[PDB]
Amino acid sequence: GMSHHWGYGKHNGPEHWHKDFPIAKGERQSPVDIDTHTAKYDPSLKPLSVSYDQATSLRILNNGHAFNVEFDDSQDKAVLKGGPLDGTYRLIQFHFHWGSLDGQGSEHTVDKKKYAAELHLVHWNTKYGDFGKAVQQPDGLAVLGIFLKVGSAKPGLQKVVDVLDSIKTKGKSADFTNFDPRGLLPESLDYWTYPGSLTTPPLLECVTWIVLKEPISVSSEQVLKFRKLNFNGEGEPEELMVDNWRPAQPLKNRQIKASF
Ligand SMILES: NS(=O)(=O)c1ccc(C(=O)N2CCc3cc(O)c(O)cc3[C@H]2c2ccccc2)cc1
Ligand SMILES: [Zn+2]
Repeated sequence: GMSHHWGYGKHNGPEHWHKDFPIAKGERQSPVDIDTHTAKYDPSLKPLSVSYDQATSLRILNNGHAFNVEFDDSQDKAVLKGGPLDGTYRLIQFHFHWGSLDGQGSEHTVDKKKYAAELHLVHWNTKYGDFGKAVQQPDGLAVLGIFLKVGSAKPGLQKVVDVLDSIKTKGKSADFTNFDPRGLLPESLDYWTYPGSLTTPPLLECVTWIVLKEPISVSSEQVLKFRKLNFNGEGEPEELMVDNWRPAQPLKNRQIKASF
């Protein structure tokens, strides 16, 4: 990806991605708008299982598109299973997408409603051995999406907010151990699910999306700190990292299922 130049600007944004990543106009692209009235309850959907008790965070990195909190996935620790998933998916990293204003920022939408941000907890199917091989499979990844709305502060997120000053620009990373992702989950695990893809290039169609119905609340100060990050690297013209979200894509031949 040393030649990648896609971004979220006017000249390299989502509308341009298809030129280097033709799958952008594929049959199962993400994100999508979740029409709550069209989504059908699926009684066969088993309960979702989120086991982050042994999660081991290692580092936080500004990759120029977002910031990723990375976990040690060399062992079966933080895993996602159940729900529409068959097998075990291991947590590798989480990141967010947010806007320049509270009225936008999420990638998925609910009845066209846009949230201030969206958290993505990325997991890969252990039957494929590693992340690189998993992304080449239709059921290689499971991403748990959680909407963020602005209101009361999320205590469990503050540790992330305070370390952002150390990774302001692209390429910067910082030690980030002992962070518990369980502090970022809402109370309920009710969710919608559908087959889709990564929302950033290479836009591979390797994701089973599980989007929680209940958003979490974060404070205006917390999201404000997110908006102080930079897309550019150190010593380059300052480009605030905001609106790093891809808009809803055509649902096409897909059905969104509800666990409730
Ligand atoms: N938004 S999302 O669909 O949840 C998503 C999931 C995984 C990833 C991811 O973990 N990686 C690795 C880091 C990376 C760096 C880039 O510059 C980039 O353009 C994409 C990624 C993706 C990635 C996924 C699959 C193959 C290669 C890279 C990114 C986004
Ligand atoms: Zn994402």
